[PDB]
Amino acid sequence: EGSDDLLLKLLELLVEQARVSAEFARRQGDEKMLEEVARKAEEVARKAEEIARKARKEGNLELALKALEILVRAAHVLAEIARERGNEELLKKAWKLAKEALRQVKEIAEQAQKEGNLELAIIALHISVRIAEVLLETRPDDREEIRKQQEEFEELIKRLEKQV
Amino acid sequence: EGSDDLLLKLLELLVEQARVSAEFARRQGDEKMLEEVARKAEEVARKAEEIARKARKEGNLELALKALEILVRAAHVLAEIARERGNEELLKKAWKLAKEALRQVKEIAEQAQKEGNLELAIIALHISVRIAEVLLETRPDDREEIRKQQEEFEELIKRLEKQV
Amino acid sequence: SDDLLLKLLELLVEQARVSAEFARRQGDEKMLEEVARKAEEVARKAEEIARKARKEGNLELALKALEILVRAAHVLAEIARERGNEELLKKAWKLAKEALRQVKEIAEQAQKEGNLELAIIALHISVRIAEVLLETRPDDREEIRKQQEEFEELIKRLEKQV
Repeated sequence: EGSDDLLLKLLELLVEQARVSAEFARRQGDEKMLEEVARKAEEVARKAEEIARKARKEGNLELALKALEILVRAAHVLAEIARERGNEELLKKAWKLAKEALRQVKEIAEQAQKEGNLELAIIALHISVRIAEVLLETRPDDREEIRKQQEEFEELIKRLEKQV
Repeated sequence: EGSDDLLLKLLELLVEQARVSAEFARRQGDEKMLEEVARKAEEVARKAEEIARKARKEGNLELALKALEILVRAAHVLAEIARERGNEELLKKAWKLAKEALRQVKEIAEQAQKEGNLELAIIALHISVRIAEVLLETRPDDREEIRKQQEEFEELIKRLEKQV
Repeated sequence: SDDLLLKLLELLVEQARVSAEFARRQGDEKMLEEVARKAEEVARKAEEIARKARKEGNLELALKALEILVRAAHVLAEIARERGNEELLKKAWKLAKEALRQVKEIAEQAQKEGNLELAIIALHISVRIAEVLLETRPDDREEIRKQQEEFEELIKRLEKQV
């Protein structure tokens, strides 16, 4: 929908602005602004999850991956803010978002690969790469969640290789 | 204008090459190359600024935003060169370029939504976030200029949210 | 087609960089060796596609494959420089050297023929190669000089042709 594509573009801008605003707040020792920026990233991740959920349910796999790319970017910014704050609760929140994204991206990737949409499955696998980067930043000692991305990536890329 | 579009692509290449050339010049202790790269980045910023003004005059807002993106990238490269060589005056010139780009981006961003062109208003806000990053690298203690960018960002994006 | 295969090789390059970070975190030197070999394999397949695409005169496709060859060499250099592995840092330098020779040739051909868009893409890859040369052989003043003369001489020609 034209309304949801516009909303996702604005959500991405809020994520970019939150990243720079957190850098300034960290330099100033403004922990209150750091908490407001963190809540901004959480709010964007919540809305992006909404859109990806409705899009995947209504069959729009392309809109779902656009919303998931923003969800992952918001979780990455939230993990950065958690590092700036030295706050493990914010780090746990970003890790939960990365898990939610990995499960949805995996489902969309299998759906696109089953239907033979190679480009859509490639875009999904690209987001799962960015998800693994967030997992490394948040909880790198949870080898189960990281191996799950590596297995789902390895099992699918070999299938896509056969169809080319 | 296809000619001005290709010209900006060439200016984009000169900025990217200036960035890497500055890294080598710093490694070899070649202050002669470090000075040549710095003014090369300055000449690109002025040329991108000229194209931006002419594009804005002709009513081509998309071309003006492409030129300003080059101007900001040139200012960032200048800031990286300056903070490397420890030159406060080169940092000041890069700050000045960022402040001028911010003023032009804010004008285009309102003119874009005044014509109902939400996509160009979104691109302008993208550039303003890149400008805020340059302000962080040049004068982080100029709290008024960054607060000015955040207020303009919030005011405009809230207007665009009302169109979803 | 070669377009879809290149998109797959690029995905393998992205996963290799993240898999190498986890391998270093876990201290698995055997996994680091496997990731480096997969990056080396992607670089070789990209060079194959570049040579084929150039033989048919499909310069657009050749530059897409050379872009991936440079990204593969860039990932290799990061693994080598992080581990301090001088051996892998030399193999990445050889891939960058090979890419710059092919990129410069396509950049000259495109500029002579007037394909301004393809010449710009080639010059963009040349900048990415100079970055890899910084990571692998920073003290080699000559290769970077030649990259800089080739770059500025080709830019000047394109400014006139635009």
